[PDB]
Amino acid sequence: LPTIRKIAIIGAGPSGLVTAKALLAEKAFDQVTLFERRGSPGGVWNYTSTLSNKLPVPSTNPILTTEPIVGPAALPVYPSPLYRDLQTNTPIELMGYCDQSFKPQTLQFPHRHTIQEYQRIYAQPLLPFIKLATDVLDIEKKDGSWVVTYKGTKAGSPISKDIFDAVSICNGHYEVPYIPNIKGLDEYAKAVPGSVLHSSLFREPELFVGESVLVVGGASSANDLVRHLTPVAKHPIYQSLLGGGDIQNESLQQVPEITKFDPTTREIYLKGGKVLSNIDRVIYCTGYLYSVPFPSLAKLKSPETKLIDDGSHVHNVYQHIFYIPDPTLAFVGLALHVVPFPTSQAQAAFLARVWSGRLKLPSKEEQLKWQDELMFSLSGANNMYHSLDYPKDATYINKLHDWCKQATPVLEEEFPSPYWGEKERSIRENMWSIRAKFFGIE
Amino acid sequence: LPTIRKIAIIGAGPSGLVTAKALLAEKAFDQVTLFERRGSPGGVWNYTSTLSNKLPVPSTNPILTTEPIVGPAALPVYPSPLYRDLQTNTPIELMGYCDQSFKPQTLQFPHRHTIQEYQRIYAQPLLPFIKLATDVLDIEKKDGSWVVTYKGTKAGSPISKDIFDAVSICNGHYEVPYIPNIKGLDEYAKAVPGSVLHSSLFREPELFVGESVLVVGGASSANDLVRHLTPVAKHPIYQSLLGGGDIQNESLQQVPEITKFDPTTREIYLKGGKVLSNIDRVIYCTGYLYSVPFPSLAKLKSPETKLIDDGSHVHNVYQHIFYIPDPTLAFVGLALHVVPFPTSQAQAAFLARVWSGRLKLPSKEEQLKWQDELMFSLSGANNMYHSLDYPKDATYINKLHDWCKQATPVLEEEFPSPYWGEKERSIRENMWSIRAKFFGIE
Ligand SMILES: Cc1cc2nc3c(=O)[nH]c(=O)nc-3n(C[C@H](O)[C@H](O)[C@H](O)COP(=O)(O)OP(=O)(O)OC[C@H]3O[C@@H](n4cnc5c(N)ncnc54)[C@H](O)[C@@H]3O)c2cc1C
Ligand SMILES: Cc1cc2nc3c(=O)[nH]c(=O)nc-3n(C[C@H](O)[C@H](O)[C@H](O)COP(=O)(O)OP(=O)(O)OC[C@H]3O[C@@H](n4cnc5c(N)ncnc54)[C@H](O)[C@@H]3O)c2cc1C
Ligand SMILES: NC(=O)C1=CN([C@@H]2O[C@H](COP(=O)(O)OP(=O)(O)OC[C@H]3O[C@@H](n4cnc5c(N)ncnc54)[C@H](OP(=O)(O)O)[C@@H]3O)[C@@H](O)[C@H]2O)C=CC1
Ligand SMILES: NC(=O)C1=CN([C@@H]2O[C@H](COP(=O)(O)OP(=O)(O)OC[C@H]3O[C@@H](n4cnc5c(N)ncnc54)[C@H](OP(=O)(O)O)[C@@H]3O)[C@@H](O)[C@H]2O)C=CC1
Repeated sequence: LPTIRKIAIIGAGPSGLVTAKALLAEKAFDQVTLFERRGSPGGVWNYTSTLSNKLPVPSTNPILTTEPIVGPAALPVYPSPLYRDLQTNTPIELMGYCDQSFKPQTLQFPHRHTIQEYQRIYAQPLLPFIKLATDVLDIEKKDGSWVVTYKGTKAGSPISKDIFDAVSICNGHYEVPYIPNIKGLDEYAKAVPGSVLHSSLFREPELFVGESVLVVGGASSANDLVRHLTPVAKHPIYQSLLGGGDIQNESLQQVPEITKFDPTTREIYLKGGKVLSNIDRVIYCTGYLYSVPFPSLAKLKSPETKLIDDGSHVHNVYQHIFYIPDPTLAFVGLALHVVPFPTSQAQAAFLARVWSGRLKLPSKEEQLKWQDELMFSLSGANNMYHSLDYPKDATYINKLHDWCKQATPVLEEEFPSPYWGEKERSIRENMWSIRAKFFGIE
Repeated sequence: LPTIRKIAIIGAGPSGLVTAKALLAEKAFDQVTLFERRGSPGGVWNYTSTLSNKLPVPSTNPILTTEPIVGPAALPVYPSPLYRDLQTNTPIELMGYCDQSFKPQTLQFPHRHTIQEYQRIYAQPLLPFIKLATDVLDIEKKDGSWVVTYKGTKAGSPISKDIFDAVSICNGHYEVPYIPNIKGLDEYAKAVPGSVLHSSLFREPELFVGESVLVVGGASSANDLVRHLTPVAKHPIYQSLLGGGDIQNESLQQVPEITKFDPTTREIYLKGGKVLSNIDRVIYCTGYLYSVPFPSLAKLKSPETKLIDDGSHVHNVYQHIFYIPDPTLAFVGLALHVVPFPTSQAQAAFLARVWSGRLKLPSKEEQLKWQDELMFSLSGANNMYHSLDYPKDATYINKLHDWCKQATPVLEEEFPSPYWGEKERSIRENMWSIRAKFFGIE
């Protein structure tokens, strides 16, 4: 409904928060409301000693309902995947929003305390705009607007409904765990509670002292876990990569993917006949699934209207943002392999100028073309759909930055679009090396 | 056994940590070992979304065993009483150890994230000296040394024993809750789970939106809760003080102490015939009890040898530190109404120089005199035994600072003793006013 006045933002995490600030900066909307199931903003940067109560093993359904921990004495808690000693894998020179720097003397790859404090400070001015401890149940286009159904998170809260001209989903994509359905795993898991875990459950490494562990995966979660487990777990630590690996030392034994778990002998069979036994813990660091747990959106199955299928990505989103069929529905934060805060801010700035009419999206067919060209380049690798590994991310943000400058009319105060110059790009290109040197590794 | 070589430190919180650094700085001990049940150091500055599982109501037994939250997927968690939005009530100019300042741009009364990060940085170099996830079961003088019995915190850990020449208990005193045994309370509590809470269970204020609450107490926990509940709880918030209070506005109603809870009408009777009804939450902000949960120490009942009785304080500790009967047993962190970090450091510096022989304690009778004079001044108010409200704390720390200077011989590197000059004392005297202005209150 072009003239947009009332906007609903689903999620008060880093993406939702920056989206709110960008929208409010347009000085064109009458109502900007954020919905958050947690008692506080900041998304995953809400460290919780509390673990998810029921980890589905295996896990391939991207719809899976998130079950918070409830009690008569506390507000419902939604566990965050952050672990106790976590430090960022993104340097301070790049990871913050462009209009809020880190205090002087911050470590280049700070502890999560620093980022949680950063988010706390960022969210402060937006608290009166957020409906905290409120779980959005569903979203759907009814009549000429969007109807978002939500229920206060507390026991006994009534189910409510409100309508908006636009809805920005910033619900995050690191909540629903992804554990491949291997033959025998389920049984192997239910026979010994605690024998099979997912990275989202890791908190304190002292739990693994003396234990023989198998880390399954080969990305940041896997490599980080292997590192944190090295000084405590029984040597060597095993790591199952898809296509094996080369590292075969005393403390680390990279092996090929898993074929099946033998529940009786509790043996683990790896592609290539390789067999493992006496594994105390199997920790799945296999990532997550994208999720759109909203009935009216999840039922959409047709190629032209669907949003989610296998959870490898969110479909039909021009520039990973605007729902092609109806641009009054957008997403912020879907990007993979990026520096989160700056990337979501880049999208937010663009999103705001488009919903306030100060910018126009290309035609619908041209948007669909953009998608067709993307799918083609993916070569069937749909889980790479939202991946913007450098230099894609730098190009992407600078593209949005330049598009935003075209907005008219010019406002007295223009919400900033980040831009990565030669200096920034360089850091982003050697990011993992700069990180390795910081933690004295590799 | 005068020549002390092996020291055991119970607790790896702010007190235990500074005790360790002071001891190691004497370069006179062969072994300094810290025991900590939590998976990490920092004591209460380990924010836990997890609540204590079983809150005893009422609670007057200072022996009460602390039951951590266990699961097959995680290390046992010992809940900390810190709440989500907590900020310090001690200014940065005074609260840190004298040899570790806060980063520039830190708020005068920072969020707990800052303090948790501060403690993380402080504890780092001591990790190899700490036995993490290890619960000390008991402590006792057998033969010529102390035998500390401990059990790894994980399921299946074996009970172990080690002997030391000295033991420093830094187990903290804000764990065992204190809830007076009011008539009817127990029943009133068990009939409606969640109706009666203790400040140690407070985490997120959104749980109380729309609820009618009764805050019981009149110190920092009570005043802070009332403040945090004001913008969400049903107006007015009731506060039961011992002797009533004067504030009787729209949002706050101070009333006198409680006489009994009527389980049937669920009414609350306050001294003076005043009666309350329809109270959804009763939150006890009545403090904690001191605790020495070690069998061989708790059985000690005689006036000359006892350590704990009603939990109002720890008995027979010269200068609140050295166990008079046997100075090889000491305590750090017992002080009440002080700025914790500096005060424990002051004790630690003194403690180290005494256990390394570089300082001598006065005679046993003179120590007992010190105690007799203290008890006399208390006028039967035993829970004020360890209270060092300004100017007592300033005097105390400066006394220890000056005593420590007498140590001989002088070492190349002398672990520092904090000292509060005119400038520091002034801040400490107007501390609560400086705080009130900071949070724009009172
Ligand atoms: C273990 C781990 C480590 C990481 N380390 C880094 C790092 O070092 N650096 C970095 O830049 N990024 C890191 N990230 C990435 C992280 O995703 C981002 O920093 C940041 O959380 C981006 O958040 P968002 O708002 O998009 O998502 P989220 O932070 O996931 O926030 C989504 C929010 O929306 C809420 N929500 C969802 N659905 C609903 C609903 N239906 N109703 C109400 N509320 C809802 C959630 O409860 C949550 O608060 C890490 C992620 C993980 C999992
Ligand atoms: C809600 C709240 C707010 C506070 N706010 C402030 C503030 O703003 N500023 C300030 O200066 N102080 C504040 N304090 C005070 C706080 O006590 C100190 O900052 C600090 O925790 C001093 O700690 P410690 O080492 O003496 O005790 P603790 O921090 O309690 O640490 C004791 C440690 O020993 C461990 N332990 C105990 N018994 C055993 C055992 N048998 N075996 C193994 N491990 C054991 C514990 O698990 C714990 O880690 C606050 C306290 C509370 C409860
Ligand atoms: N220090 C920090 O701050 C940390 C940050 N993170 C962040 O958390 C987010 C999620 O990270 P992570 O959980 O690693 O997610 P990813 O999705 O990157 O990890 C999934 C990885 O597991 C691999 N995998 C999938 N199935 C198998 C299998 N059957 N056998 C072996 N490997 C398999 C994948 O292989 P393939 O590549 O072939 O698809 C991929 O490498 C990221 O943004 C990351 O940057 C995570 C940990 C720590
Ligand atoms: N913002 C922060 O950082 C916060 C810090 N804290 C810290 O936590 C520690 C513990 O604080 P807190 O829990 O307040 O502990 P305190 O022991 O100071 O509080 C106990 C208080 O409750 C009162 N009380 C006891 N029984 C009753 C009763 N039956 N009716 C009414 N009042 C009663 C006491 O009265 P009386 O004085 O007569 O004995 C006393 O004022 C402190 O070091 C404090 O500084 C706590 C909250 C917040």
